[PDB]
Amino acid sequence: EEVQEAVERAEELREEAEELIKKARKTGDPELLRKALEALKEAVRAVKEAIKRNPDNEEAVKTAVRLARELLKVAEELKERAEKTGDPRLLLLAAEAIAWAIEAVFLAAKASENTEGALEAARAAVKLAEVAKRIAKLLQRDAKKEGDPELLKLALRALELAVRAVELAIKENPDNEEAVETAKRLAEELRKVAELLEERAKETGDPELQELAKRAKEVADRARELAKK
Amino acid sequence: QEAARLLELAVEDLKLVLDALEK
Repeated sequence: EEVQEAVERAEELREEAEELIKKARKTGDPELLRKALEALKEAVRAVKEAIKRNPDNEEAVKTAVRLARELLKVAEELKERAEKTGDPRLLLLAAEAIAWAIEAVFLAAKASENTEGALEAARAAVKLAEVAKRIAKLLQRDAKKEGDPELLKLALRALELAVRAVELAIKENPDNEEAVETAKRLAEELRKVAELLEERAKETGDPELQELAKRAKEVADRARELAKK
Repeated sequence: QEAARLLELAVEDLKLVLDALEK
């Protein structure tokens, strides 16, 4: 019953995000792709709430697979529009659409007891982690070259989802050194962004720059816990 | 469940797109 309502509510948001992509393809607003992304993310939270308390529900497993395909459609167009504009911001949104696609495929593969694809989803999360790190390395250059405080926040957000990516692969297999090394690589990159945030904060004050400079070091602690363990 | 091979291409597609931003 409750699982049925969560699956239905998840399908309501997927078809709604499906029409936003078709509208976004017609020379659409990147916000239309973000609105489709936000709708799909909440839909993934619905099937997660549905797979929990009732796994192996083929309707919930099928719905989780349909979300992963629709999440890649947002990621597909976000990569294309990021290659035209050259904006690393769209590369961040594209990496988020893949991240939730990794979760959606990891939920269904683990629920259907498909160790074949469940371990494959964990390996792709490690590959996505090194992408979000390079995306963060790119947002650090444009935040220094073009001088934008927003780009340093997005650089941290790129590393925060990169830590969540290796957190998914470590939970499945803690003895994966490529995910362990990447966690060590993300930890040191988080301290670089934290030094960038604190320096610019000392020059301009501002509570946000100080708060995110503290959050960057605290995310580096979680990634350091993932690395040493 | 073939999305497992489809997603690893998406993370690899973003690799080449990210690396293509140099030009």
